[PDB]
This record gives sequence, C-alpha cells and structure tokens, in this order.
Amino acid sequence: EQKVFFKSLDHLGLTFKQADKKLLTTKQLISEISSIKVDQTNKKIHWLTPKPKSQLDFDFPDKNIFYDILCLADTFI
DNA sequence: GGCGGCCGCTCTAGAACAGGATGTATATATCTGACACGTGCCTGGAGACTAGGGAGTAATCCCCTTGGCGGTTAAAACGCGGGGGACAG
Repeated sequence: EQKVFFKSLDHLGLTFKQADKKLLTTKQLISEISSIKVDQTNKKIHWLTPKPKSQLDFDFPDKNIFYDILCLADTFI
C-alpha cells in the first residue's frame, strides 16, 4: 500500500503522461487560441464594436524561472 | 317424391405379442501346460574410497518485451438480397 495508495490518489497525474503528449501540440494550441479569438469577437459583436487586443495573458513575477528552464535546456543538450 | 347428412357395418392394415431357431452363456469332467515356488548359483549393484568438474549461486549488463499511448486506413460486424445446396422424401 506504500506504493499503491499514493498512485491511487493521483487521478490526472496517471493520465498526464499521455495528456501532455496529446494536448501540448500545435493544432491543439491553435484551436485553443482561435476559440478565445472568436469568443472575444462575437462577445463584442453582441456588446460593443471595438475589440480588445489582449487575450491569454501570462504574469512573470519571478526572474529565476527563466534560469531554471535554461538549466533544464542545457542539461538536455 | 328426390337428395344431403348421419351413423352403423364390414374391409384393411399397423402393431403389440407369443412361439420357433440357432449361436452362443454357463455347469460340471477332465486334461494340461505353463505358473510360480524352491534351489542353486553367480554375476551386477552397493558400501567405501579417490578425485574433479560442471552447476548453484552471486554479480553484471544490456536487451527486449510489456505497457501505453494517438492515427489511420484495413477490416470485423450488422444487415439486406438472394441463391444455390443439405437434407427429407
């Protein structure tokens, strides 16, 4: 049970090995950005003619994270 | 007065049933011929010993089969039409 219980508690993590392969592809990200684009456009068509130019934004509060993927990258090299 | 319907009568046949037929199942009588016991060996395995070598086990290693995915087009499966053949006769 020391190896059974914690693996049983992981639900999305067991399928993460295949979900990350299937979902972090080019066409999936194209679909997920075009969905937000058409949502913004028809929501503004319903509401107001000007459209915002900002969608799917990320915040970067920590500067050492770039250093971390740099370390992972030249470890993989 | 004629004719269809109904019921009784005789004819015919399927089939259960009993008797004869002939090749085996048994009940002794007796032969008989290998069966197993006894005897006499004697020839091969067991106690004991010498020596050694191939596997039991440990370690490594690298290898290769199992799980585990999407993808995609070959194909299993469901179903309709029908068609020629398995089988009863």
